[PDB]
Amino acid sequence: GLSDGEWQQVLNVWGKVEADIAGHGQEVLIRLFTGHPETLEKFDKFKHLKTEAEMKASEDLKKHGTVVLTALGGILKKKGHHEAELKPLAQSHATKHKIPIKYLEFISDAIIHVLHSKHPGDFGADAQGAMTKALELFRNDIAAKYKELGFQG
Repeated sequence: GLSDGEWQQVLNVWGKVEADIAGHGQEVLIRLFTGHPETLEKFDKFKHLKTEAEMKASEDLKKHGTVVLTALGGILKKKGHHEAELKPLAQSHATKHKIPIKYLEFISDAIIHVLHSKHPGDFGADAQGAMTKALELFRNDIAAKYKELGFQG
């Protein structure tokens, strides 16, 4: 788990995200899709996006970014008491969306990258450590649910 102090860092960082949730979510998704093109293929509604310019110009992608980070934010605000939020998310992504767990590692790295890119010098080592632990906890709890389902992807 995270300590009190670690959760406080996570949620302080998350205030950065919340000041521009769509812009952060867009940049996270673009980072994921350009670094790991296999991820894009899982999105029927973004798989038409051929270039980063088109990605950056898609208003639906920005909208989706808000959906994604709102769901994550609400989970992080539970400080690990997230079973009801996180179970359905896990099950949806294993059964419907067919998303390998590995893709949660990719997006965790993307979030760290984007935070440094948008907040250079304002995402220090303690904050990074705390956010990394929270994203590990998130994916670890999703992986437990994937194991229940047998789901590899």
